[PDB]
Amino acid sequence: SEVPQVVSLDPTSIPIEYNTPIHDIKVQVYDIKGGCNVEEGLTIFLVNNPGKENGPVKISSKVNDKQVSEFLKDENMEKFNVKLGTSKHFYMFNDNKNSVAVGYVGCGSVADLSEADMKRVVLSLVTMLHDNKLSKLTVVFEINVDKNLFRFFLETLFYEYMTDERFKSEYIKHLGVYINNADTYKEEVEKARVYYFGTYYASQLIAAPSNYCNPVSLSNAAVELAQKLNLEYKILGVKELEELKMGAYLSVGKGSMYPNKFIHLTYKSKGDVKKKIALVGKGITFDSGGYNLKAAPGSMIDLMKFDMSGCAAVLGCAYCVGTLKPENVEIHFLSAVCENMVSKNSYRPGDIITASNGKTIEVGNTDAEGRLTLADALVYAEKLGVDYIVDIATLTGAMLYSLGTSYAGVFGNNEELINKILQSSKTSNEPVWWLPIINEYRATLNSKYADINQISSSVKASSIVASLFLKEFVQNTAWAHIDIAGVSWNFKARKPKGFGVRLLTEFVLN
Amino acid sequence: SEVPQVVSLDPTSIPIEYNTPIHDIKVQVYDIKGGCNVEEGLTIFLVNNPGKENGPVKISSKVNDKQVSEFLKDENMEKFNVKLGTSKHFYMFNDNKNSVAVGYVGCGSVADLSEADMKRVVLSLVTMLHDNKLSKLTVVFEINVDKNLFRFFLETLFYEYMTDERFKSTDKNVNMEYIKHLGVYINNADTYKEEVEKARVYYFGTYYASQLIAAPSNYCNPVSLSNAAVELAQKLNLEYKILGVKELEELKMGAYLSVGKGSMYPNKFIHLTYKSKGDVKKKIALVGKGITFDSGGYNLKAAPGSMIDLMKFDMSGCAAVLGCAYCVGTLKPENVEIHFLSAVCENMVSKNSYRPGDIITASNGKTIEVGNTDAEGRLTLADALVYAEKLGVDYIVDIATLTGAMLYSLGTSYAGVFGNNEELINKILQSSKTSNEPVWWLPIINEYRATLNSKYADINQISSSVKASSIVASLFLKEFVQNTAWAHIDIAGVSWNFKARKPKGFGVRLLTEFVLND
Amino acid sequence: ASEVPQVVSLDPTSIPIEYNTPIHDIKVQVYDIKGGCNVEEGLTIFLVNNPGKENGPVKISSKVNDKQVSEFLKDENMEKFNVKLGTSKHFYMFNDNKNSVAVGYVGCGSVADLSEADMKRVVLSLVTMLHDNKLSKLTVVFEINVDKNLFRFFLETLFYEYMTDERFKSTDKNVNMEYIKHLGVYINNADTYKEEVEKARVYYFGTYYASQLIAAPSNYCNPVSLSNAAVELAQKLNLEYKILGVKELEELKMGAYLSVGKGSMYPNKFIHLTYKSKGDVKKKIALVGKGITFDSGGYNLKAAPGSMIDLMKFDMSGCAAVLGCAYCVGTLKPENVEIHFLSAVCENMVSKNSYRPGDIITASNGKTIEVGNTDAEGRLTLADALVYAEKLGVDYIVDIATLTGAMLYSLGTSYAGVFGNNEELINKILQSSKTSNEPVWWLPIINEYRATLNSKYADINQISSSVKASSIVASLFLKEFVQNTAWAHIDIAGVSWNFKARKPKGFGVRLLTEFVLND
Ligand SMILES: N[C@@H](c1ccc(-n2cccn2)cc1)P(=O)(O)O
Ligand SMILES: N[C@@H](c1ccc(-n2cccn2)cc1)P(=O)(O)O
Ligand SMILES: N[C@@H](c1ccc(-n2cccn2)cc1)P(=O)(O)O
Ligand SMILES: [Zn+2]
Ligand SMILES: [Zn+2]
Ligand SMILES: [Zn+2]
Ligand SMILES: [Zn+2]
Ligand SMILES: [Zn+2]
Ligand SMILES: [Zn+2]
Repeated sequence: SEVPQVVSLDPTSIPIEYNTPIHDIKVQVYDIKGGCNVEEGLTIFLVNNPGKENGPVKISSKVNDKQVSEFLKDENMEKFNVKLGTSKHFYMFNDNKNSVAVGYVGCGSVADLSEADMKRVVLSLVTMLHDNKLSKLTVVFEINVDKNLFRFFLETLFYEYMTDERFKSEYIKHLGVYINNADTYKEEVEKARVYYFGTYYASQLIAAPSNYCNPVSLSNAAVELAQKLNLEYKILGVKELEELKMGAYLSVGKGSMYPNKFIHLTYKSKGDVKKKIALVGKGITFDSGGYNLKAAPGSMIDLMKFDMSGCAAVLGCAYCVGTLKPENVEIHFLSAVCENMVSKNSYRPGDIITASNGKTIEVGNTDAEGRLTLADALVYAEKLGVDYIVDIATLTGAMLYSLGTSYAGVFGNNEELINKILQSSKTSNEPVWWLPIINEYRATLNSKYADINQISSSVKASSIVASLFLKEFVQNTAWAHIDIAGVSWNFKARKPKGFGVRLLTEFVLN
Repeated sequence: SEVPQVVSLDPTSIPIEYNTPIHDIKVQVYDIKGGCNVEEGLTIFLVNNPGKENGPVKISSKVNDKQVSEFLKDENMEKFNVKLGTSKHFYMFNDNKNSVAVGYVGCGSVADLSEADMKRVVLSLVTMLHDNKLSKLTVVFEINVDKNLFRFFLETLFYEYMTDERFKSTDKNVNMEYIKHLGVYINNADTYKEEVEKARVYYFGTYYASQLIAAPSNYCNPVSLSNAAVELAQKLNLEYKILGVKELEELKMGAYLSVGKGSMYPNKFIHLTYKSKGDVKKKIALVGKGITFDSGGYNLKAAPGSMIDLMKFDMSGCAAVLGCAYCVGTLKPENVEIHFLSAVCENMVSKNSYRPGDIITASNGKTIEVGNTDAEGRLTLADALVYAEKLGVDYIVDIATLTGAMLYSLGTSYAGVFGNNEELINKILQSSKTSNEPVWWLPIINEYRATLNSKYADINQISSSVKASSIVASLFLKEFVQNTAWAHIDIAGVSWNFKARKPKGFGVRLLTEFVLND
Repeated sequence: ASEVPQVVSLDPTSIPIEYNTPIHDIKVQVYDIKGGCNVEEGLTIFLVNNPGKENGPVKISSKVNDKQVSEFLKDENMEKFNVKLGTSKHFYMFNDNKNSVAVGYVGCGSVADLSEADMKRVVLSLVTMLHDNKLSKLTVVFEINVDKNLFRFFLETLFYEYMTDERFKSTDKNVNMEYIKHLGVYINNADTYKEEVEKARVYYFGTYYASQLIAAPSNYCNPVSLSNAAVELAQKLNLEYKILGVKELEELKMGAYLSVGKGSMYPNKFIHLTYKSKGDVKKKIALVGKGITFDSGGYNLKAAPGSMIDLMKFDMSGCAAVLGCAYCVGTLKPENVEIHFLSAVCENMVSKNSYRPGDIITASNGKTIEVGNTDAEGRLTLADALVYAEKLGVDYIVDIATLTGAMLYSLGTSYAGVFGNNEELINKILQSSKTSNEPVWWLPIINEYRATLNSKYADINQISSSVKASSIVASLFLKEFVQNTAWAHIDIAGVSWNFKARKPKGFGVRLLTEFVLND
């Protein structure tokens, strides 16, 4: 629990913001039928033009203000176009001589917006929010969104609007929404607020640098979260880890000044437990690569505080699950947390180490540390006797060359479990794609001396090879593995996505 | 048709072997219930032991010979196990008092062999053929295989057995003799018999593609390759047309023409057509990337790992498409019209080459800013796709060694398929299953499209920011298909067998099964 | 001759060659030390050591035929100076005839037998005294022991290093460039050393001639201009000559050599010079040099850091040494031998017409070759040159080539490597290395690596897939093209260019000549 310091100025906890301005926003959803009132703040119409690419803006909603109605006449609005993410907004006096701002965000030409399209719409809305002092935003939907996409709009809106100022040395108070069939959308609001925080909380852990967020401070943070949500909790220290023979996980942490800490939180429904689930996140608080130092061009060592993104997603999931309280399930939230460093004490390339299931592993590359920690976490997970194990991890840079920065990859040993993940991707709107575990490549992990190799020498499909490795540590339980190495960090916006929180929560809930 | 030469020693045609030793093999299929005769050559039992990991060898089938039956008694076989790939040879005298060779190949303990597993069986089998002058092989199936798997066994046997000596002169292998007879014993032989000549056809289509791929770029250039295609079309009685530069200029194929600018070989666009005799119910265009050498152009393949010495293989897609034309032209399916297309050229460094930054105009009027001259495949394919869609077809399928990134996504065993049409994609996946050429569906992620935006041209050739080049290339290609079901098979990772140092001829069986099942 | 093609009219159409050098105007007189030294005009340098006494004091042992100078050079006066290898001092005084004379010494250290490397340091120090001093004469007094070969080596190196190549200077010629007209040498047993003097002058020019061809840039020295210079040389020496052009190379089916030159604007030219003794021929020898006038790498372009593409005009160093040897042999006229001087000359360029990585080409002996890297072009040209050589029906084939950059990692910049298929011939090369003072080291042809040249499609691979010992692999490749003749291969990739001095060495001329002469 006590965070070691090198100098007295070294931080001993991760700063965490729980009560955010987003939580003070009162949201009201009205049906478009009856007309829209425009009384104050900013009012933005979400507008498309099907077929007509870069077509003119045309507002179809009745507005119950004569000055604003005149502004929104076809002749005026056609001066503007609906190209995706394009916006205009104008200040004017309404019927009461009150200052109001009115504008639109273009939603392009397709009737159904993808999650990527919707993020661009939101980003354009958020730019307006960041540039105007407003007590209120009103958004009018003249496009089609289903319940999940509506909730996604709110989650993204909240997440993108919120600004993380923890390391630096006026938000709207009201949100109105006009949408057709408003009554069906109302229940999405408070769910969105919960999903927003899980995601934002995960983002806070990820964005926190490795001096602040280390294995001791991160496990401490998880205990605090568990205490607030009344989850059972257990942090495993080195002595216990040694007793459990977690040789793969411990070896990765040998070169760190921070002792390894294994996080185990448990949610348990009040009723009968019908499904048991273990969620496992990769928890490397900084990945230097170890003796295989990240020194090659493009290795992005300055990003590597993000290598606990999987742990963050899992803890973000525990927030949502602990808040929403699903029935009939028992959820274990697990992460083998450590730091991968260079030291007289570090493990070396070539070292042979022994995992908790007795398998000996030849280390081919100390920068393939994630799969070693996951190996012992997977053995620990299966001993819990669960129905499903799902891990999520920034595991392989190869993901950038396969699916890229938008879609995460999912691998697994059970087709039914994979389809549940894919369905959860659909309803969470966090995109995932099923990639194969190709058994033909398994032979490349046949070590000359140890039971198995950590990495392949010859096969470049490393996301698949890593999955083959992980599979060796799940013996008879449905397991899926989500590789978020490509999708976790938003490179353009210079911040985490908190990717996976909503995916995992939808998986648990539905 | 005349192949330009720099010196008189430059080859002016690709050597093709049409009648291979495999074609001289007389294949006979017998039902296993009648028992096996062991008379001469080498008789091999394919055995498994379901359950027991490396369980003993048990010879179940009847053997119409007292002497040999005594030999293969469980007592004598107990010492041998069925571990995948294991083989043993036996020597004995039959009731005739003649000496016979017998043996087995282990097929493991799993009761349903995989495509990769069966290949390991065949490879073990080929090892037994390779340094033994035999007149006849007999194979007895004591394992279960469906019709497709049986065909796959034969195809793979034929392909691996065959050795390409077109470019050997001094280095003989003078100990080479092919069996003249193959006997097969299998349960319900009557259903399997039809698979024999189908397998032989598939073998050659695949092996033909292999010959074009392995043929180096001085032998296989755009003129010689299009010449070979003409000769194939003539042998198969297919209609054919080869478009030359003047015609390609008239068609305004500026993306394709630009790639070939730096080559001493004029661009040649291959167009073969197979048409069924009856009602035509489906029209299909098969498009193959046909870069006969890919130097990279001014974006020269000089970086570590760029494998410039492999780049004669960059017309693998074209080879696949021509191999498919062999099978389709031989099998003659009904109700169908197939167009076999390749925009053939060579990507070279010259005073005449196109340059990074050049803006060029495709045949559909779209201007393209060339960001990297080594992304040349998608440019040639753009113009080929436009041409294909003008034929007014139901399906366009292209196949290409398009992106090295495939090695990082699916690797060397599975090709990737991308597309704009789920039904077409499903048909290709079904064709993958029945051809036993593995393919995996990968997504066209529209979010990356904005990164192909050009400040000056209509579209950029490559992405500024996205590293998922297999997807970006797919997004680029999709811009050249307006309203037709289309799929794209990226075979960059699977085309070359790096371990065996030879091409696979990947895609011939996949495309043929697609054509046939439709 | 052939016409050199030009892209523009300002493209040079011949290599500038200086035949009558200032070194050739130098009159050399050798005296026996026992007669005493006359000390008059110019600069008189004593070569002095002190055996065992590291940095020991200078002592002038020779009789000096002048009272003033003898007094000046007496032990007490000289003890303030020391013999540290390479150090030197200038003296000024008036002699017995009241004329001012310049005197000095170069220190030759404390080890009695000077290595070839030590002697070069002594010579360089001496040359430093000749530069920037307008002298009419230099006199050198040997107070160190040198055998006949080492004495000749001194003279050769002096001549070579003193000479300054200004062929490509225009606005920057040295205004003060002025050479001695006389060289005096005092040495014990002078009559035994006299025969080495003109031999040294001939060896110097062969080496300097090779140097001129190598230093000449690839626009000046291309396959047409280089073969033209070989013709001119042959005419001046009365050697027989034949230059094979493309049509003749095609007829001989030299596909490996032709493929390399496909991408060049300059047609391939195969040089074949022949010296025949007037006597009865007892030995026949072919000397083959790699003649790549520029090596860009071809499609395997030299773009990697350290590939030194700007040095690649030097890739005809082997051809240059063979031609330099032709000069020496044609001048000294050895008896009872017939020597063939051979080079498959071409240029390795990037073009629409270039051969490609992966191409399969057929050598003149029928062997098909899979090209794995267009930058391993030397061994391809040498393949056909070796087949051509063996058909001449000679007793020995020796090739010399800047073949593998790996040499720098094995033997470095001072020692060349020799490989071969015949021990007797290798020892004769090593023996010639001793007498020429151009150091060579015997390296193995490791047959275990041969399998790594097995091609899946062609008869043989040009390069290894797995073996990094490229100097050895290259030698294995070359051996496949000599069937039944004693053959040796000298890789001078590391030693040809003097990186410190920024000039070629003309390495191999003296080595090869000694080889021809000793036989
Ligand atoms: N932390 C993993 C990782 C994750 C992402 C990236 N990466 C993401 C973008 C570019 N590189 C590299 C390594 P690892 O080094 O494979 O353990
Ligand atoms: N020809 C394509 C290609 C295909 C394969 C490979 N490649 C396959 C294995 C290793 N590299 C590289 C480039 P391109 O250079 O992307 O056009
Ligand atoms: N020309 C040969 C060569 C010779 C010398 C060097 N080299 C000499 C010093 C440093 N590099 C490199 C290549 P090649 O490219 O191996 O044919
Ligand atoms: Zn790592
Ligand atoms: Zn990591
Ligand atoms: Zn390319
Ligand atoms: Zn290509
Ligand atoms: Zn070279
Ligand atoms: Zn060279």
